Amino acid sequence: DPFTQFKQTPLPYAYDALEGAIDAKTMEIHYSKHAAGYTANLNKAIAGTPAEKESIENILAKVSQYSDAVRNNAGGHYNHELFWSILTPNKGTKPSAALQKAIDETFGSLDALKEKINAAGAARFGSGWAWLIVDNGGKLQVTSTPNQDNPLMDFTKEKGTPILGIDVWEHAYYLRYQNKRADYLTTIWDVINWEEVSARYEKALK
Amino acid sequence: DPFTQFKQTPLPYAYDALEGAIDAKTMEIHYSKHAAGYTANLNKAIAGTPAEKESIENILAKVSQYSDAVRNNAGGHYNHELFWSILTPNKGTKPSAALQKAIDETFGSLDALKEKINAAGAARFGSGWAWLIVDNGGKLQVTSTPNQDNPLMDFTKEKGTPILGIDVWEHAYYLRYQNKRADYLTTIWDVINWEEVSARYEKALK
Ligand SMILES: [Mn+2]
Ligand SMILES: [Mn+2]
Repeated sequence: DPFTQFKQTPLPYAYDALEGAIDAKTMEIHYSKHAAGYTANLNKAIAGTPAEKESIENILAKVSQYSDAVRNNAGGHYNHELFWSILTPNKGTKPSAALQKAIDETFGSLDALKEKINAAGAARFGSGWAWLIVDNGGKLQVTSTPNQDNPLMDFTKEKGTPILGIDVWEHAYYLRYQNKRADYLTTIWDVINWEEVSARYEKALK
Repeated sequence: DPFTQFKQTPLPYAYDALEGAIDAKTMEIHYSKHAAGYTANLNKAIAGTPAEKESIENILAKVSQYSDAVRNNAGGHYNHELFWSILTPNKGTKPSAALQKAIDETFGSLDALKEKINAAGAARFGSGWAWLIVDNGGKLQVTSTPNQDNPLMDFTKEKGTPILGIDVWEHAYYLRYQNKRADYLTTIWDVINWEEVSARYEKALK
């Protein structure tokens, strides 16, 4: 149906494409059950409200005006859409010159950034997300959020434009890693698409 | 070491005893990794604090006064301890007469209570627990809480003594049920120990 307000973007690789870090069964369920549900429930939650014809970014920026169903599903739809875009089967991507310079000046090195994101992801108690965001004015920051909340939402304390998000809900890693969230975090770097992260950085700075 | 403040209680059944409903691998990881970690981290978090020699119920009743590490791990330890006790491989347990009468007057029947708990468990967005409690007026209530929070904590909205708790963190059901939380909740009734729930109800009323 072309007329639904929000749609999932088709995955740009096969479910088994990310097997260097994420099992195929998880990819299938995570995309076709969890993420699909957020999209469908978002379209239902906004129907008949002032969010009905708003962009996802505008819904998130005003999300406290709306129901909890709008918050949770707007978050879930945005977050998962971003997540698929920042994964790739193509090994060896790296930050753009501009992003690498910013990472090095702000954290010291790519390894230092990864360590900070790993720690943020590990420290998120319960369900949530780890993020790299660009704050207003352009500074990179690492944060985490609960459940499907994100850095675009009006009440989130550390606000900014996400350029990388990593899902630390247990559904994202339990089939392959069970309790070992730290091993998921260490391994997922092998499938992070730094070209997409860099494109999002470029767009955030405009 | 007998002198640690908190210890795990061994299970009253084998890891594989609940296979009608919960896989052996989940039982083992859930007990020996997740729950063991809450107990160990609780002991560390209270050390050198005013919680150090308090009973678990007294730590919970003042939990707003302590660190997140105390809150999250005191809840986690309590909740899991209770959980293992309310599971059994012995089929066909039933509520005591006193508990059955209260269930029937409050909910209508045992099926109606199960439906209410199943709905509370499904509606808990993110990680958490569904509960049957005896409130401060001696009445039964069904609730849910986020993360490792529970009805003994001073900041929980619906306070009371838990007599039954069901874990709806994804680690509790993902290996067998994946996204189908509702199927886990339907099935777990097959291994609920209503004799222990009834014992906890009798104690709460005293
Ligand atoms: Mn997810
Ligand atoms: Mn658990």
